[PDB]
Amino acid sequence: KREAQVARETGETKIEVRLSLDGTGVSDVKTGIGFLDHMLSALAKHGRFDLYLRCAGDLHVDDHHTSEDCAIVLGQAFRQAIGERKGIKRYGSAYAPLDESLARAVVDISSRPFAVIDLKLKREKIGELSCEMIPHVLHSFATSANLTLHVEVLYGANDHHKAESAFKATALALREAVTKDGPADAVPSTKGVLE
Amino acid sequence: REAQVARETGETKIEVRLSLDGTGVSDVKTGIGFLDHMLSALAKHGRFDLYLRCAGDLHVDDHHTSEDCAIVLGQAFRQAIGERKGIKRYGSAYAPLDESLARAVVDISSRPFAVIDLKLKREKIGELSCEMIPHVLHSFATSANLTLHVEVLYGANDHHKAESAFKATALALREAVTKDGPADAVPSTKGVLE
Amino acid sequence: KREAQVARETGETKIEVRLSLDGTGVSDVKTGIGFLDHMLSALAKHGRFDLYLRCAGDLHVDDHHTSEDCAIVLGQAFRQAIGERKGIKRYGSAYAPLDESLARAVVDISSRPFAVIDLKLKREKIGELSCEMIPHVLHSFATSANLTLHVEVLYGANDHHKAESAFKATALALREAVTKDGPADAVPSTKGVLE
Amino acid sequence: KREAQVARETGETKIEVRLSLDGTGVSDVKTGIGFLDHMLSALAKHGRFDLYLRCAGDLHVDDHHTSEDCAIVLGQAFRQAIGERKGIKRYGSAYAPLDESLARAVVDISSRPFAVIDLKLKREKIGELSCEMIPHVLHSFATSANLTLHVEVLYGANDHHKAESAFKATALALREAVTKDGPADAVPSTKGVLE
Amino acid sequence: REAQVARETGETKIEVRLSLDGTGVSDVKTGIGFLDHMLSALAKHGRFDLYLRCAGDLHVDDHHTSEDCAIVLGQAFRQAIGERKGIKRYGSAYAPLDESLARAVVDISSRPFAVIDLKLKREKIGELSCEMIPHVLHSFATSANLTLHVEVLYGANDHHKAESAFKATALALREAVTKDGPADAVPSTKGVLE
Amino acid sequence: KREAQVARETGETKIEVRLSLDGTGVSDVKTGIGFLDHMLSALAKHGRFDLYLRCAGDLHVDDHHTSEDCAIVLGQAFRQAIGERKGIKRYGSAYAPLDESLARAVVDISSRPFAVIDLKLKREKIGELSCEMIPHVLHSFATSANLTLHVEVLYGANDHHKAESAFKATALALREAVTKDGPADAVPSTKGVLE
Ligand SMILES: O=P(O)(O)C[C@H](O)Cn1cncn1
Ligand SMILES: O=P(O)(O)C[C@H](O)Cn1cncn1
Ligand SMILES: O=P(O)(O)C[C@H](O)Cn1cncn1
Ligand SMILES: O=P(O)(O)C[C@H](O)Cn1cncn1
Ligand SMILES: O=P(O)(O)C[C@H](O)Cn1cncn1
Ligand SMILES: O=P(O)(O)C[C@H](O)Cn1cncn1
Ligand SMILES: [Mg+2]
Ligand SMILES: [Mn+2]
Ligand SMILES: [Mn+2]
Ligand SMILES: [Mn+2]
Ligand SMILES: [Mn+2]
Ligand SMILES: [Mn+2]
Ligand SMILES: [Mn+2]
Ligand SMILES: [Mn+2]
Ligand SMILES: [Mn+2]
Ligand SMILES: [Mn+2]
Ligand SMILES: [Mn+2]
Ligand SMILES: [Mn+2]
Ligand SMILES: [Mn+2]
Repeated sequence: KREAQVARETGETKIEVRLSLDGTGVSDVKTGIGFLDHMLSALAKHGRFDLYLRCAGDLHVDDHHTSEDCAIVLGQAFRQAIGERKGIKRYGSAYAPLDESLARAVVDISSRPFAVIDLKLKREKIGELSCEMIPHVLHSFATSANLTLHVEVLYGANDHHKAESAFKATALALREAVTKDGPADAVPSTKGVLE
Repeated sequence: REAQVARETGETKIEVRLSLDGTGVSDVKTGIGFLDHMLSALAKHGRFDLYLRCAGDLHVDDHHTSEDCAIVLGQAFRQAIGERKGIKRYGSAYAPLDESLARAVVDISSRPFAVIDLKLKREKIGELSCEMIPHVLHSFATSANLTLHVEVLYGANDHHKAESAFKATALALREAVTKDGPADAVPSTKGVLE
Repeated sequence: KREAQVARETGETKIEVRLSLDGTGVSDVKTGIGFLDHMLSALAKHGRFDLYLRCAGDLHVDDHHTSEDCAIVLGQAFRQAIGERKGIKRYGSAYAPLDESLARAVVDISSRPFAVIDLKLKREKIGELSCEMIPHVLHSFATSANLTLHVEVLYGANDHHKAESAFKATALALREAVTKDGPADAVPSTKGVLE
Repeated sequence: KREAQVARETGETKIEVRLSLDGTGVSDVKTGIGFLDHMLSALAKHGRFDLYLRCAGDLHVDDHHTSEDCAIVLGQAFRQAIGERKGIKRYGSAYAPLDESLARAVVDISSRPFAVIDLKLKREKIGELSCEMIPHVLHSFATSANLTLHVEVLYGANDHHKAESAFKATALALREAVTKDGPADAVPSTKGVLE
Repeated sequence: REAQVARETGETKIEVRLSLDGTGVSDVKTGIGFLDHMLSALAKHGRFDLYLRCAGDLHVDDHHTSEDCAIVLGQAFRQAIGERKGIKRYGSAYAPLDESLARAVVDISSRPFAVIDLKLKREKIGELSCEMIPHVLHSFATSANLTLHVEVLYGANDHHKAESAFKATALALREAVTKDGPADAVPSTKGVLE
Repeated sequence: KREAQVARETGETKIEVRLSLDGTGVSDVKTGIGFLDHMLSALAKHGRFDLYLRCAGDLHVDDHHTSEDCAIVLGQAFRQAIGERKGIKRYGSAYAPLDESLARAVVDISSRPFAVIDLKLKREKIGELSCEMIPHVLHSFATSANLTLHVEVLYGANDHHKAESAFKATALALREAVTKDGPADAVPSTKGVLE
């Protein structure tokens, strides 16, 4: 019932996403970048979202337009799947480790696009995904989802652990934030409106 | 789980009605608009129902009003919980507002204590002095007879910092007073929460 | 009910534990060290675990082999009680204070033994339990339980408050992580296996 | 005969290892990552182990799951091959240089999984093996082998020399630790048990 | 290669029997359990057989007991070696215990000397004062008439540090006293090891 | 028998060396510099080498050409005495103290000439051997022996003790490295060649 399909095409990328918020965690993601597929796969699995994604992008240039545009379209789908912002918890937070790494994510379904991202990534790339694109993906996702997202890797020593723990924490926090809670028609805001 | 408290001194005359198992509605008139907004947010995100009126000595400053509102609110919270059994006891939450992020942690401990760190930079937000904001939280915690930790981890806008703090506090309080497990269990290894 | 009984003996210690994860918080714990007893009693109480433990140890040497071996056996019991790692939340986190002290624990039922522990204890002992054994207990528990455990005392000033807040937080995080959630046969991992 | 065959399958990797502790140094290792194959070949050669390894892994993501899971299975095979922990030296240590680099490894067949690893690598990758995975390999090996491993690169200027000197030292130290020494049934522990 | 030594003062009364070519068995009763554990580890990992009893002045503190036990143990070790010929002379080893790592280096030199650095942080381990731990190793080396270097390179648990140090010492002593090469050869360019 | 003789003459020095690797520690060394004789005598004794050496050198200039050329000739002799690099341990390491001084030596019979030497000598001369010539002797030995040598004085306070502990440690490491071990035809390298 809470789902969305979004298609988007530019000169750089051509993307389709299908998203169900009330899923079982199944993913079929092919961005053209394996490590990004793994991160979005983790996001779906731990968020209990169902996610289908295809991207034909300009990887001959670099991984940037693909990664950013996948995040944009994912964010748009999440926004649409949420629907009217009523009857939900609105706020979610979670910690997820991976071995020595620990990450925290905090989500506010605010209708104010904003993100604060600090992943402490040390390397240049994880597989074929540039580390600089990893915060960019979370920022672009948050702004297109029209929500407020804070993600911090508190510490760690392995960048795959850092990134993955961040996606896992993000997934758990998003899941909590969009959970139905209390009266179905209550807007969870003192101003009575979440656009 | 509702309580009504009335309290009058030479500085302030206050009435509060608080229900723990509400829908978030509030009617809060402290005399200070920003404080009203903070307690409205507390009620909204705690799913508490809160009525509050204060006739206070604002011609002096905002201090006695804000503190006493916190004192009476805390007394009402303590009373509304009633016997400290069958509840989660511990709650914690994060709430942002844009660039600011706050955490609140609550222990329904019967030991009044607060650790508050809001990183507010300004002198006032509207007519509420920034120094009164941690004082409100501390006074609330002590009169509620509980342990409260509130940290603004970072931010750049004092309205965002303060409001994120009240939202996080609301969420943690809601969790801590949630009924969970056997109704008669005291959630303490010492068997007593006074 | 998810329960386990474990008996272990070496030349240093002879220990028996019985643990139920789906308990009411009852404990009957006698390790030979009162403060360790109190910490394990707080663990069971706030975890809603039921815990029986006896240790006949070598306290004439010091508190080390007793404390460590109690953690090993408790960890083994926890691992065995969880049984097949399916149908559970897998991730838990919690904060617990005690007056001026605040602790955070994060749990990942990962089948990867790992612990990151930072308790900020200033004393040599609390009662008859050496402070250096308190992180060792958490690390040994985590590794024998085959899970990932992160425990941090953020701040405080009383070592009994710090240690107890740590065990309380740990309890609450373990309780969340082992809570049944979603389809009973789902393995909460993108790799489909948690051994 | 001190030998083992171990197989392991997840959604990320499918691996088989065959190992003899009392070998001549022969290796047939194909992880999918040439530099890792070279390190493991070195380990077998200088440890006088015989090692066969095959991994079908998710290298399209990155080198992490392959490398980690190869180390996990290798460690498990080591644990099994040692068998009952009696009649062996238990402790091993060795230094190995490669030109300007010098490494030390220390092994304790302890039945307590722990590793302390400090390789001082400066690069992002050596061949297709990410440098961050090299400590992760040694740590995962040690924990799966249920032993205590300390490896330090003391100094050096070339990461291939640093990593290779570390595997060489590890090989020599492991060879020493599992060498039969003294009465066949003596347990090398004051507590009389090494599980 | 066995020796028996008995020593009595107004502080302590000690008997030791030590065999170098043992299986690692021990019966050590110093009156201090953690010291017993360390000397048991020493015997076990050195493949020495060690008997020790001490009736000491533990009402004062652990010092005279611990020191005199090390003194007598060292004297026994010196005597058990006998004429310093046909041995390796030099020994070294590392031993960890979990996060801690120690190194010991032995030279059967007939020059009493020790360099000890265990990085212990606590005041006591059980009833053995941490400051007595290096003193034990030093007093052992001087009475054994040898050169001993023991370093805890790093660690975080003092029982692990001390225990790793005794294990490494044991392994190094075992190597140093191992028979190797012609039985009459003195392992010194000066042709004498007194 | 693993023995060699080398005779070498330049306008600066005239040297004859005879070396046996499988000796009893006997030496007869006359370099012209007593302290250097004492160091090479210690090396022979603790390596269980037999060594004869005579140098007629330009001591009226300084100790340099003598000390370096003795090291060169000795290294050449060591290389010839080893012969085919097969059937040996290849790697050796050792610590030797002398009173307050402690030194570590590590040897790799690598066929790659390289030395890393750090003796921490404070004086100008020990007897008639200039302190700067002591690391020069070790480096020139290693490079002429065609092997990798690392020697460190970890600490100390007496330069005779530091130097002598260094030569003792070197001797012990060299003895271990050239010890016969395993099949006599095996080449102890993954590349199958030690030239
Ligand atoms: O978070 P909201 O939109 O529910 C209500 C806030 O009062 C709005 N706000 C935005 N900046 C400061 N306050
Ligand atoms: O948190 P409680 O009151 O349930 C039990 C604690 O053991 C009491 N305590 C308070 N300071 C130290 N311990
Ligand atoms: O957390 P898991 O085992 O469910 C899946 C991870 O992808 C495995 N992993 C372990 N290190 C890096 N990734
Ligand atoms: O190393 P072991 O297990 O042979 C004997 C040790 O006494 C056990 N131990 C583990 N931590 C402190 N001691
Ligand atoms: O180690 P030794 O006694 O075999 C021979 C040394 O040369 C003696 N010495 C002691 N200080 C300096 N040299
Ligand atoms: O140490 P070797 O020559 O047995 C084999 C090495 O792989 C060769 N090498 C030299 N530099 C890097 N590797
Ligand atoms: Mg010749
Ligand atoms: Mn961009
Ligand atoms: Mn992964
Ligand atoms: Mn006041
Ligand atoms: Mn506002
Ligand atoms: Mn221990
Ligand atoms: Mn307590
Ligand atoms: Mn990993
Ligand atoms: Mn190489
Ligand atoms: Mn003394
Ligand atoms: Mn011990
Ligand atoms: Mn020169
Ligand atoms: Mn000398």
